[PDB]
Amino acid sequence: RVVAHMPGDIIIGALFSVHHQPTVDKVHERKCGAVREQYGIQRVEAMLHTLERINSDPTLLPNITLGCEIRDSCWHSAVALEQSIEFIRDSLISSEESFRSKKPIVGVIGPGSSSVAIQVQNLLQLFNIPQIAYSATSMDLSDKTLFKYFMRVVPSDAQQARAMVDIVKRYNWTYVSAVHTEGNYGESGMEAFKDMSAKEGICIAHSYKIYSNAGEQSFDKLLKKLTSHLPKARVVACFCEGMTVRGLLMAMRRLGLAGEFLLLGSDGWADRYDVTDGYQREAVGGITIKLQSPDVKWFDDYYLKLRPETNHRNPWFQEFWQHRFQCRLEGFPQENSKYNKTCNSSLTLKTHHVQDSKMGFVINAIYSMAYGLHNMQMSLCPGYAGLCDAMKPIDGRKLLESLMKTNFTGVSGDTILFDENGDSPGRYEIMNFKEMGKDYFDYINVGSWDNGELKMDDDEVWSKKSNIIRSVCSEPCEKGQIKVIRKGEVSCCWTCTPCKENEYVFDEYTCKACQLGSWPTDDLTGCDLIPVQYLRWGDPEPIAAVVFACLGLLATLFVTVVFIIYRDTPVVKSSSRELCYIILAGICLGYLCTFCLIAKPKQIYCYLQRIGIGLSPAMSYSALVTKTNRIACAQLVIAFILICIQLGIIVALFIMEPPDIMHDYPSIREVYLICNTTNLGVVTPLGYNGLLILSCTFYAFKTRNVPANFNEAKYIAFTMYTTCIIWLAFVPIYFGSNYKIITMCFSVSLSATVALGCMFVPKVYIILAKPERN
Amino acid sequence: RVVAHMPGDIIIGALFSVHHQPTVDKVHERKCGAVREQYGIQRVEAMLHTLERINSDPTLLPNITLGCEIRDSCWHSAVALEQSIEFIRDSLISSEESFRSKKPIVGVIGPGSSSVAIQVQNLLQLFNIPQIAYSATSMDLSDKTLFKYFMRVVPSDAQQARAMVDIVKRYNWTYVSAVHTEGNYGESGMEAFKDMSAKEGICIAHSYKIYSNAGEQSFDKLLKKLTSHLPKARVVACFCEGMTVRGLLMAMRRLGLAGEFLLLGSDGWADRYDVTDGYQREAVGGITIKLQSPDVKWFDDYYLKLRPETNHRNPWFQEFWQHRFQCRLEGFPQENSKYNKTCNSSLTLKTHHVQDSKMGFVINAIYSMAYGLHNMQMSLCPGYAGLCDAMKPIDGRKLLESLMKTNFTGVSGDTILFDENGDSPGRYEIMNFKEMGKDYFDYINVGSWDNGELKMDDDEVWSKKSNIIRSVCSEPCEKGQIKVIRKGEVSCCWTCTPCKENEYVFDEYTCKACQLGSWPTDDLTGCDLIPVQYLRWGDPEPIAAVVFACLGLLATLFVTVVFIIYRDTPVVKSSSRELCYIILAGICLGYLCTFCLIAKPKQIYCYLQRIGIGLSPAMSYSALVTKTNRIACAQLVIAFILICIQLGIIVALFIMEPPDIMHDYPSIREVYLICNTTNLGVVTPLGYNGLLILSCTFYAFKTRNVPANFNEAKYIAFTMYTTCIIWLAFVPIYFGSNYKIITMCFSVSLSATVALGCMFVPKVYIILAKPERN
Ligand SMILES: *[C@@H]1O[C@H](CO)[C@@H](O)[C@H](O)[C@H]1NC(C)=O
Ligand SMILES: *[C@@H]1O[C@H](CO)[C@@H](O)[C@H](O)[C@H]1NC(C)=O
Ligand SMILES: *[C@@H]1O[C@H](CO)[C@@H](O)[C@H](O)[C@H]1NC(C)=O
Ligand SMILES: *[C@@H]1O[C@H](CO)[C@@H](O)[C@H](O)[C@H]1NC(C)=O
Repeated sequence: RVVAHMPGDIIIGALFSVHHQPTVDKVHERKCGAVREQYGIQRVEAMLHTLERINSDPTLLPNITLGCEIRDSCWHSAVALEQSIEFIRDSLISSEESFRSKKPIVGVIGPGSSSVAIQVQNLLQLFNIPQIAYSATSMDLSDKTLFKYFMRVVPSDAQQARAMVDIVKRYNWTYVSAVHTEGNYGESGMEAFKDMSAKEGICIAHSYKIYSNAGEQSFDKLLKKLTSHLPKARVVACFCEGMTVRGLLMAMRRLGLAGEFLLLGSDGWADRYDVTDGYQREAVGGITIKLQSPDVKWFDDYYLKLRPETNHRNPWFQEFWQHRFQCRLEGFPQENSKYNKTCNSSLTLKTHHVQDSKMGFVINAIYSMAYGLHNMQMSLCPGYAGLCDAMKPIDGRKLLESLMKTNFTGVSGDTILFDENGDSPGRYEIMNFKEMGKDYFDYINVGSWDNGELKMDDDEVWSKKSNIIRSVCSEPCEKGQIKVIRKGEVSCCWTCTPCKENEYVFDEYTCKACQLGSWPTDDLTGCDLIPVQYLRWGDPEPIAAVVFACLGLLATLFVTVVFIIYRDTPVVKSSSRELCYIILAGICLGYLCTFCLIAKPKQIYCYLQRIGIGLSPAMSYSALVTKTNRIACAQLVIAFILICIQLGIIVALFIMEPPDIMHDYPSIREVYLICNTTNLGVVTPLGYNGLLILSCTFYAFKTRNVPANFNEAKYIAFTMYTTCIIWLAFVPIYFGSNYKIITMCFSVSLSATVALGCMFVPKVYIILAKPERN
Repeated sequence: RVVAHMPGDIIIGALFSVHHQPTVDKVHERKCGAVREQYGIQRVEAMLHTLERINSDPTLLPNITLGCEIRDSCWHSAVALEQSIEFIRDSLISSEESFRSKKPIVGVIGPGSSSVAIQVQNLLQLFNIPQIAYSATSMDLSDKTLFKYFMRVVPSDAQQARAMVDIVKRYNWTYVSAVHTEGNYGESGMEAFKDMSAKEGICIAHSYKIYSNAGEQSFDKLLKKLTSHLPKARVVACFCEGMTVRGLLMAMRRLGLAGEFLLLGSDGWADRYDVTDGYQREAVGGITIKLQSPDVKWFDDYYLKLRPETNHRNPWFQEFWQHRFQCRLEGFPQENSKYNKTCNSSLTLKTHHVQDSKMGFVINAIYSMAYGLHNMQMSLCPGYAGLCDAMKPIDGRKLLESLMKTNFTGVSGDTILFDENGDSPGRYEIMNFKEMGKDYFDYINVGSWDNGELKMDDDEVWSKKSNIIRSVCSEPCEKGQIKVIRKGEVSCCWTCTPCKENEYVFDEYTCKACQLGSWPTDDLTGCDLIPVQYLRWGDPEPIAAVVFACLGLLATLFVTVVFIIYRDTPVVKSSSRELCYIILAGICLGYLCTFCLIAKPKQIYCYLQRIGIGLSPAMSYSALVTKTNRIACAQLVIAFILICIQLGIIVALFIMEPPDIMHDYPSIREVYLICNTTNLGVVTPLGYNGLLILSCTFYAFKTRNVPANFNEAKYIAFTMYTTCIIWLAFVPIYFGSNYKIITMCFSVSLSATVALGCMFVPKVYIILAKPERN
């Protein structure tokens, strides 16, 4: 086993993926693969020069030299576990005390794979050793109930899903499709995405849990299933890997459905143009995310000046010079005979210098542990250059307490701050694969994201407002009368359903209905009451009844001259001078019933309208049948008792029925203004009227041969044969249409006008028209 | 560091609590405590002699020597973790390859504490090393989703709670109280107990989460809160430790409430008479549980023959001889000067030989790994004495597969079988602290439990059937009429609520009600229909109507002699000979209405009863008013038309009302048998009868001065003044009580009998009684 070592006071180890992973036949022999350049030796020399800088910077840890013990991880779980066993036994022999030098391992950094770091944490919890990673992105590692000693200077995939939710939230897109690859990277990220999409109502058609190496027929079936949701969903969010997006683009070329689907993605194709290699006509318009990766000139100047004759601190730098430049440095102690060519002295290092994209994150973690130890020194050893007895030795409980509450500016100047879950906030970059002038598109920048701060250039993409259409299931309905209704599939496939004419829009998926006599406004906001009728205007239908009542009241005073002044003429002396007066008064009240009925409906006017309908034919017929019965001192008594019968009947009716003003409801849009007119109160005086008129007809048919009072009985019979038709035809016309005022003002005045013009007008025809018997 | 080592082919380590646990000032210096005799060196020598026996037994692993590497655990988590780091680096240097001997650690046994084994498993999962414990009882360790490489030859606390549920289930106890101490032993066991008690409806008053070192005032408050549930709950189940039970007994002595509470417990006071030390008057009757602990003579014979001059294999046996017998063996290499006295040569070892109670479980785990390796040898190296290339090397995946499906007989002969959770089933012992003849009680055996097999001696405890009363909230209710009802607190505090007289017991907490005309049986099982009345017996109330109808039918033929035979006498020649015949026929039908009404209600009999009630006074009165009107060829026509009027009326009634047989419901317990008798069908013939009788009375009052037919009109008027009272008083008596058959059979026959005896009997009084005008 090899180790790169730095001496010092506090030694902080690391696990870097120097070699490639071993195969299935090397899991027991631990034969690691070839040396990985970017993830490996670059991070090693970066940590070496970073601790050389931190030992040379007296701002933090002034009289404390921070050494290191760099051991390989080989990208595999078991080898990293073996080197962590080496770390912990070095810590234990330092605690207890050939190679008697002690080295208490305090912290350790790495490795890259989250599937390996999740194994390393289960070893490091037991030993009070905190560990800060730089490439683990799995969100289950945030659970410090299980993973207490795991901290990250990188954001999780949950904050990738957060930004993927936020960019859709900014673009007002609701019914979208989203796929994800199999594994802990895809599944957890899609779970966080669908958990945060429900906070904005963003619908998901169907998640397609595809595999990392699915077949071309399987990818074509997934593309057909995605097209089955089109055109209702256009944006496809793939929290997935780069080979997933490459297989989807292979399916888009093999299906020929390019230029339609919008492909949102995670950092699997962040700068990976090899995913869109040769697929630039199909990949256009896609939006991905990427961590901010600034290039640090510190490691550049510290790394381009390295030579194998100088860099003897790294025990595999000479092997890296041997294998990576494919030459045989025979003077080097790592002189391998596998390379046939020799190493020239002018063989430079600046050729193809492409450093790690995650280079700044390693230095961020190193400075995180550095300022954590500086906070420990400032908290426990106040005003001291080195370390006092409170830091002799150092366990990880108060070290975790110090690292949890740290804050500084990194190599990018980023304010590195740790939450309660021990995670740095996300600071991403947003790009587009927009087409250039020629047929060569690139991942061009369209802005960035930082913890909610979503700086975007909407004018950059589509070059206008003519974007991809809003991926939504239901359009917004016509909110004046039509309302939405859920079908039962998603929260955005609403159905534009109109509501009733008496139902206003109250809820977003329901209409409340107005009550009887109420109907909504023009915006379906509330309700409005329909107005009622005053029933007194120049309306041509009741004005005939008004003119007819005026003619009756004029004819009353026309008749009233030739017997009140002529009260001594023997034509009227033999006639009944009180009974005909009572009959004329009843006819006058029957004329006044027209004015009492066609008026304003009030608490007194309805009672004054309803008191006369029973009485005015009754007192007109009572004196008539009283005079008819005698065909010697009860002449004003029998008719008075017959009037008092109907008086008692109408008083007993009005005791049971108080005067009320109701509203007739012929429909939902018409509200009238009626009185307290019940069927009992209609029929009960009609029964007494029918009892009077049949007895009067039976008496007139018997006494129709009385010539007295200048043919009085003939005129009586001629009046009664007309009234027996009128008071019989009154019933169906009143019980038919809604003319309960109009027919009432017509027919009662008509009956009184007949009882005038066929009884009293022929009685004065031999008086006024014939002045011989005035 | 020290280690006890056995050479061999397959080396299986162990972690035994040899020393006592270090203090708070020795967690960094690892200064372990004094040597623990029972849990420590006894288990060490047991494993040494057990592997010596297994190497000498050619039944399993014939040409394989099973060595060991015994390292201390010191009862503390960190020291056991350090020695496990030593184990895994020994495994790694054996995998890779001064002291160049390799030793691949395959399995490891222990330690005792579950709180330490839960730390050791998080280290051993990462390395494919299975581990079998012998004292860990925590039930969260059964979760092999998290704890895949942890197996037990001991049952969990869940199977303690299972037996504590089962003994209560056998004793039919429902509303009990249960307390538990704080910690993972008490809390998980109480959670499993309350989870399994809900499978039997066993109520729990309130769990009292007390602490291990609660105050005496706190224990008195807990005792008062437990007495607050008394006497409704008597048995107290304490899945707790021994100091908990000792504190509860201190509270019982300080409160003086002894001799009442039943104390069920776990193995915290299994053989711990120090809990009940001096508390034997208060602790009587309590039931605890204990694992079966047989004494193995193998370790006895292998351990009593040990000497420090011989046992040089154990590197701390000489220190155990130094400290445990408090003498200074100066010739021994562990000659400590702390002991002033010297070691005699006759100083024996058999004095106070009290071995471990869990001694057999260690040997069970050793034989479990032995037969697992034997199953591996039989599965991978068939017919081979040693090990083939399939067992070179050996990881723990297929070793776990072999250990999961093992079965053998242990040192006690117990069939050790592992479930899907990797746990041995429980095989307990049940004891009681029953009083002896003197005042010295002991933990006497009352049976055992083995995976459901609950062998108990009920005659042993209480010496009779007079036991502790069943701890229940509600007694079983009187199930004849009274039903239970839940109050809303527990599933056993039911309230004995009676139900209605028409409601039968259907549910255990609800009564279903019978319908109208139905009422339950004597056991409230279903419903029963009430019988109806036939209304024809020797009942004294309708038999008067029957005798009266017979007298009427006799008087009909009494009258029918003196005018049918005497059809030429001029007394009856001037009288109406057809009209009086029609009247007599109507009286005969009115007499027949009594027989038609008081009969069996059928579809024809109800119609025949209801056809005559309208017709029989109508045809009797029609000829009467027809003869009365003439006071010349329509004499049989006018009365016929008046009969046909009522005929048409009753046909129009029976068209609207078909003949139906209904059931009168005067109450919920009485169902009668009536016909289709509606109020319309009652009033409508009564109106025609009233129209007839008033016209007949008005005609008789005018024609009461007609002396013809030997004073006929006087008898007519005298009949009519009686019928005007009868047919007017018929209405309230019929509209009052439930005599709709009785009054109908009375009054119609009474009216016909009056119309006979005041009209025709005086008409024949001058015929039969006076034979001069026969
Ligand atoms: C919703 O997002 C679209 C994105 O193109 C934008 O044009 C529109 O103005 C947004 N709606 C509102 C109300 O801002
Ligand atoms: C880190 O953040 C906290 C709160 O956000 C602030 O009080 C502190 O000053 C910051 N650290 C530095 C070095 O500014
Ligand atoms: C428990 O209940 C069963 C059910 O009837 C009964 O047979 C048994 O005798 C009961 N046991 C005791 C101890 O009451
Ligand atoms: C162990 O149990 C299984 C099933 O219960 C049985 O088939 C097997 O024979 C048993 N082992 C022995 C040694 O009897």
